[PDB]
Amino acid sequence: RTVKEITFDLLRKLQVTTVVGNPGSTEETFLKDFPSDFNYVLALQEASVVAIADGLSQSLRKPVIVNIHTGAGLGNAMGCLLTAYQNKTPLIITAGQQTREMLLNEPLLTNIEAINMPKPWVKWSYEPARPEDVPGAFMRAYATAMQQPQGPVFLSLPLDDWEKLIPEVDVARTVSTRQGPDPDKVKEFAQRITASKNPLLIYGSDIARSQAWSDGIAFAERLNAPVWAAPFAERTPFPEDHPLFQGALTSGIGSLEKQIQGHDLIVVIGAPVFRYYPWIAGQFIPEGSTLLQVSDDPNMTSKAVVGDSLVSDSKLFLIEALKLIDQREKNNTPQRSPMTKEDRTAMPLRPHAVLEVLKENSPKEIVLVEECPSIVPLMQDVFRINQPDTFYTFASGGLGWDLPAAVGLALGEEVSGRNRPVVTLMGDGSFQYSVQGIYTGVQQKTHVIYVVFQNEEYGILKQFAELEQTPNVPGLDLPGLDIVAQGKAYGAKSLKVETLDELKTAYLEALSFKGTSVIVVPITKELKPL
Amino acid sequence: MRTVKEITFDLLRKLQVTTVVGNPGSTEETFLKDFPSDFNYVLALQEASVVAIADGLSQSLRKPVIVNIHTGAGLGNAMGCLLTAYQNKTPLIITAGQQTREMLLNEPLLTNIEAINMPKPWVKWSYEPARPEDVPGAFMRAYATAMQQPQGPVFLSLPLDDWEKLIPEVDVARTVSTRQGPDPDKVKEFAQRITASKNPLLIYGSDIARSQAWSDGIAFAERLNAPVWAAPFAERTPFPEDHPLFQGALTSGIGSLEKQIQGHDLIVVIGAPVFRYYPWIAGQFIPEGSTLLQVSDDPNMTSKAVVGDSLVSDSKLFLIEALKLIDQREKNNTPQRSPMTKEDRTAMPLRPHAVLEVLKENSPKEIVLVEECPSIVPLMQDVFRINQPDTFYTFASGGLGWDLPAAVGLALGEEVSGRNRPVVTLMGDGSFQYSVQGIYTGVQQKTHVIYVVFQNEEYGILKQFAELEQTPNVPGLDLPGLDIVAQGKAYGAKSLKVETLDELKTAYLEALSFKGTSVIVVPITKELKPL
Amino acid sequence: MRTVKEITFDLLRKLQVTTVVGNPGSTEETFLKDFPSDFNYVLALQEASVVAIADGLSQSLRKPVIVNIHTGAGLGNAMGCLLTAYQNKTPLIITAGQQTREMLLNEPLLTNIEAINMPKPWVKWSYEPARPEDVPGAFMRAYATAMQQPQGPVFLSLPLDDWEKLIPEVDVARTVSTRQGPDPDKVKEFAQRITASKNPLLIYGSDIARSQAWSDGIAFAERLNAPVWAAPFAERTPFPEDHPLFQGALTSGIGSLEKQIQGHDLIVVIGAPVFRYYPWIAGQFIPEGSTLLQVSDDPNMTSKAVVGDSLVSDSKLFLIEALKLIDQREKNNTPQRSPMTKEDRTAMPLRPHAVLEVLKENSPKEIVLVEECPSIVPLMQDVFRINQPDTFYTFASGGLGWDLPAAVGLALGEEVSGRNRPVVTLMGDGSFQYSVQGIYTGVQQKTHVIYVVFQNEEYGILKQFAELEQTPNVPGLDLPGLDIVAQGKAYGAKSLKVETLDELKTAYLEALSFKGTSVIVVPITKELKPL
Ligand SMILES: Cc1ncc(C[n+]2csc(CCOP(=O)(O)OP(=O)(O)O)c2C)c(N)n1
Ligand SMILES: Cc1ncc(C[n+]2csc(CCOP(=O)(O)OP(=O)(O)O)c2C)c(N)n1
Ligand SMILES: Cc1ncc(C[n+]2csc(CCOP(=O)(O)OP(=O)(O)O)c2C)c(N)n1
Ligand SMILES: [Mg+2]
Ligand SMILES: [Mg+2]
Ligand SMILES: [Mg+2]
Repeated sequence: RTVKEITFDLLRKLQVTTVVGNPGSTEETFLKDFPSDFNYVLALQEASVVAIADGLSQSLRKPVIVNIHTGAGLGNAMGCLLTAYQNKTPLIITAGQQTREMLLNEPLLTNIEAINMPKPWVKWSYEPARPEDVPGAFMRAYATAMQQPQGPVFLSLPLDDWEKLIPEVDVARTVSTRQGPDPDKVKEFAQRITASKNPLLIYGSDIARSQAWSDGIAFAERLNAPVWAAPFAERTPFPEDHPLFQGALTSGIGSLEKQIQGHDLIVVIGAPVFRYYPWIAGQFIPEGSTLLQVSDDPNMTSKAVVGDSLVSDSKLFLIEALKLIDQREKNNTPQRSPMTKEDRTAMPLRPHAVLEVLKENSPKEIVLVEECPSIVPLMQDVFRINQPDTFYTFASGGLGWDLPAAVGLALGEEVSGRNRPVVTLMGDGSFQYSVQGIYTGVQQKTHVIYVVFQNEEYGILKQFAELEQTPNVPGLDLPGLDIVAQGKAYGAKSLKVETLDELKTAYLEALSFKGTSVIVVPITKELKPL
Repeated sequence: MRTVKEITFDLLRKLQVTTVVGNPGSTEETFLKDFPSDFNYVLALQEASVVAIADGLSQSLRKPVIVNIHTGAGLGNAMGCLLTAYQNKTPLIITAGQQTREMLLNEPLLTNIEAINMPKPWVKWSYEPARPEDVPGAFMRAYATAMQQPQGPVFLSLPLDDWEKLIPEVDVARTVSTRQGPDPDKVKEFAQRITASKNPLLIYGSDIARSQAWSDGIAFAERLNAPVWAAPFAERTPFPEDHPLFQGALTSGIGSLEKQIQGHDLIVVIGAPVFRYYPWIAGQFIPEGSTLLQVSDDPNMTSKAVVGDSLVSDSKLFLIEALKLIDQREKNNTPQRSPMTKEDRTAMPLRPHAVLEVLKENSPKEIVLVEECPSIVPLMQDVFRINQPDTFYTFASGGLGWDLPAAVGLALGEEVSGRNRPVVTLMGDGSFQYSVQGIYTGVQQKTHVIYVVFQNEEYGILKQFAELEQTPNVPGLDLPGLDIVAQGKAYGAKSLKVETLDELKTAYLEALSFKGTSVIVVPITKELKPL
Repeated sequence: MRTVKEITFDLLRKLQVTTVVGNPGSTEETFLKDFPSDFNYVLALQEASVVAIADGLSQSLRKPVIVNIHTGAGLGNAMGCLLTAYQNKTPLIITAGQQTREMLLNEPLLTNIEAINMPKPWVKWSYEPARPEDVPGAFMRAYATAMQQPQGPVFLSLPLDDWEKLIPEVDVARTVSTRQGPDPDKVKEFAQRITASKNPLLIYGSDIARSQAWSDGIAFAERLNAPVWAAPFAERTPFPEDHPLFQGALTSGIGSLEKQIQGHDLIVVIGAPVFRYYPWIAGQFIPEGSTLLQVSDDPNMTSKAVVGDSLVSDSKLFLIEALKLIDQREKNNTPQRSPMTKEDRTAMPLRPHAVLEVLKENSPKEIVLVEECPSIVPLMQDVFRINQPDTFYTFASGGLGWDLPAAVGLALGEEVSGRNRPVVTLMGDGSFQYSVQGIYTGVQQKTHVIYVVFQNEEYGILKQFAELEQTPNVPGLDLPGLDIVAQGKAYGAKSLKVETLDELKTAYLEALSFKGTSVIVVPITKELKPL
């Protein structure tokens, strides 16, 4: 049979039957007579292609294939590829390559030294040494991506390989997708925890990926210790209305340290130590304290700022550790403050008020995605996430990921059949990076609701300039954008609301409309402290 | 505040990494200034030997050893042995001096240009610290990266001017795990497959040696009463070779290995690649109708296996968990391997099997055995049936020039542990040349290492390959005119050539009684057995 | 159709690249099968020597030489000498066998994993052909890439199964330029600066040697009547060293070089980096008030210069064009360098300047001189004043282990050209060890090479550095217990130790009369002059 026929059969066996792509000449032999039992999802630009695939893969917990056009396409996708790598998403990135007949002399659209282009943001990058190896290379790509710590891989595929007649090969294999902790280390860590007087827990997003939500609750309740979310936790690791939950840690060395004072043992599960952002002088952890870290990614433990670490799937660790820790009595761990109420009469509208209007009109069953940097602490006050697989944002800080990722997550809602609407809180600046993603939402009829907070500026960059005392930075203002027209351009239901009652009406309408909507909300240019 | 150097050496003390194997240069002198008396510096004359000595020592001690070499020039000379350290999974911390930051931008003589890219793809991590302040922390990250499973070498490029800088005293010391266990769901799945199988066959690889799973591998095999084979090119003995269940070492062609494992429905590979093939011999990966399970501690190995269902795990952790889920089987007439054959000792020129027999029958119970004499491997496997852990060592990579210096490192390890076994090293005459300078370190350190050189005046195994693969008239396969006795003398070793098996016995016993480095040259037949 | 092998060898004939220096392995046997009689295969015992021999030969012939080594293991052993070939700008075609495409995907033993990345950053191009059909074309692209200015090595990874494939007969042979000239606008600008200067000073580097610009450099200097200095660490003589205008070799510190060139308003550097510094010596790049012009054939060199206005050009092409635009100047009392000093020959232990004088006064008019004895360089520069092109050679990189085997390659070149000059090689005892195996190739090929080993039982220049840079108590600087005579004997060379200057004279004259490889060991004082 042909390389193509055999390869698609392998993909059926692996149950990887979705291809998100933006086509080109070098991909046509792969896509020829695309089979009806596979799904091809078009996006208009490659950053959106990857991010859509990422959102879908996160939802389904299995690989999705990306198919993009040689070097030019891979290049457009590199920002979102970095983000997929940091999200630990097992994407199989494929790009067509010029025909082996001409490759040596590098004609137009040759992906020159292809394997080196996506470095350092893939687990493996490869261009098969012959057509006969293509199916085997897909199996190796799957195997590589799916073993812990999961992540994206890249295959460069010469266009002439697909039509080659080869004898059937049986390359299908299976692999493990988790590894457990060294039992000596679990005992060591448990001894430390048992001996501590006032432990504090910091949970990160490995807990979300590994489906350890309930195990994380059991562990925290066993200790009756305060729980914080690690700084810049991309996915909710702990129920945010639980009495033990304190909030999300700030992201400066000194600021985080101040937040965790008063505890002798700092126990970090499923997170880097630590995902800092601004520079704030200080000590990593309080004087007199010590720290333990669990991550499923040897890279994270290898570069931690402090502590004793072990490498483990978060769920397997939490299960093992639970067996060794005895129940502790209530210890008046504080309860976080109730949500505040913003002035809804202020004009221009204040973002906390906007968030409150969305929240009070939301069904329990939504997916919430966020890429609106300046309002994050306000969102954290208002949307207290209390279910798993509900909140998603990037692990990387790379703008242009969330808009298309929301479409991918919505596609996942249809595959699972759960069909929650995906409510996506977007900054006006962030909205621009991968604005083309809206088209895929409309064409695929995904239920996605974009709420755009229009302050006509890159707000968080002004918050930074304030904190770090860097005045007169250019390019921070965004006058003259018509975001409603942006929604209209790609066929979304799109409107601007000028009052909170209009917002409630537009939002309820969007919740009732099985399709993609854009709701633009003008807000104050004023900014809270970073 | 203290100097970068003082803080770094204090970290190394805390980490218990206090041996540096090196070949010095100008860019390393600021690192080596006032080298402290509680550390050991081991000089070797060329950088391939530097890395291999460190590799051998690190394998012996099961902790990192520091390599200190001279910028890009030194790193370059070391790259073959670094590839081998990577495939051995040895947690070496490779350091090379770099030109001073005062000049780096304009790349004066002996700048290691794009230093982080030079050792790729053969390190787990490569780095040049962004400031002197980061040097101690970079050593900690280097240690952490190297010591987490799957273990392996890392590289730091260190500008010479950093060492004398006064920097804030920051505590960078951390600890890490060095093992990861299996997914319990996968252990259950694998145990179910094993329990249901009619006639399972076990293939053990060297993860078992590194992870100290020797006894657990025996327990597992005895629980199943299944035949055990060593994986092809297993660098370190994974199973006692005189155990009734042990069948031998698998050959390294696809079709040849397949034929050896026929008659078994389930193939269970623990601690090995699937598979470390070498010659091209067409066939099927496993017998028609069979299926395969694989356990490796290295996700790279499982990701590229030719066949099977795999999981990633430390070998010891897997064997312990799996034992819990499998029931004892009755003896099932698993065959016993043939006794060692007896070569014709009357034949001249001397035959290597007889040479090996003479060494074996005169060896003490406790030796370390190292081998890099490719054409005699099957003969060695017949004669030296290794029945203790941490006894046999060779390269994982096939890169000649590793074993001669690695033997010195293993010997240094015997002195550190205090066990003090002699290291007997079986060397081909061609192989001996690649890193011949390593002998000097053996002599200078007074390591008890005995090199037995099998002199057939040829690259024998390449002629074996030329036959199997039908490539006549290949040049450069003959090695006339080498005086290997003189090579030993050149570096100060006890050195002599023996012409009879009685002379060999006398020389070998003498070398065993001499606490130092010896070379015994044995002329053998140029005739070669089949691959 | 014909086999990939037949077509490739036919291309190599057309390109006139018919020498292969190699160390064979299984993955190269299909390439070397039925090696043709009109090509020459030169065996060396270790891959650092393989590359350096090829480098020396390629420098002699001014065309590529093929290196054939064994997958990642062989390439690894060669990386230090490959770095050096790159900095020498030698157009070597480095080839390594790769595992068969039948198994490559699953990476069996001796796979060169990510082969194209291993030799980075030390090749102009690295490639593994996408199919057997592309192999001949890949050799053509390899040749083209290597031979275009700035010349340098390239790497091909060649799967063993490609060679026997029948492929369409396609004509892939092409030709390329090997030189590029200067922007005429920049020549005019530079000429104007030179003409306007009051007291210009010339610094010449080794591009002049490679580009055969010897006479053009003399014409240019005589036109200006300006003092000429050799750039620091000039690997090959750029100007006749007994010419009245020649001042000497510049020192290699920023502040020391600056002091040497004081008193001149315009510094004109032709065919050199600006500058190849080594020790850190603080100061200004050029004297206050002066300005600098630079010509190099390598855009990398001009891109990273510490100072000046530069242009990229072949040295010969620039010198020819510039000569046209500059007027003759009158003699301006440019000083004449001091005559060679005369060392005390009565002193014992023997002093290296006296040893050098004895070699010089007994040397024939036509020799090739190679040097890798770091501590004696200034003494050599005083004694051996090179006054002919293509006579003196050393490394551009400072990587020890290059010169010993490179001497063999230079000797092979003397036989190819037919000129047959003896190659006299001045070696330190430490330096001698790195690639000692190279001697074997000299002996086996019967090259006329005379190694004079300066034995001070130490890494002398590292002690000089420890003094200048105040790093006491550095370990590994002493080299007791080496029998270098035995090293020569080991590889079949004429070998002896001399204890007096009269014995040295006798041994040296004998080696000059013996068409083969000799080693002469000369014990010298351990005392060391200042850097
Ligand atoms: C691809 C990419 N480009 C630039 C940035 C830098 N960046 C971080 S926040 C930010 C401004 C976001 O502005 P907006 O989306 O309008 O949200 P706001 O802060 O105003 O609420 C920018 C440009 C980035 N993180 N990623
Ligand atoms: C660094 C390196 N260069 C070349 C090879 C290829 N090679 C494999 S076996 C071999 C010959 C070994 O000869 P010898 O040590 O004399 O052993 P014999 O086969 O004669 O017993 C060679 C050159 C290699 N494996 N590694
Ligand atoms: C491959 C390599 N390793 C180490 C060095 C560092 N190095 C420079 S000079 C030198 C000593 C040379 O000693 P020797 O050849 O005996 O000459 P001497 O200085 O005693 O005259 C060393 C080890 C180097 N330049 N290249
Ligand atoms: Mg904004
Ligand atoms: Mg041999
Ligand atoms: Mg010396």
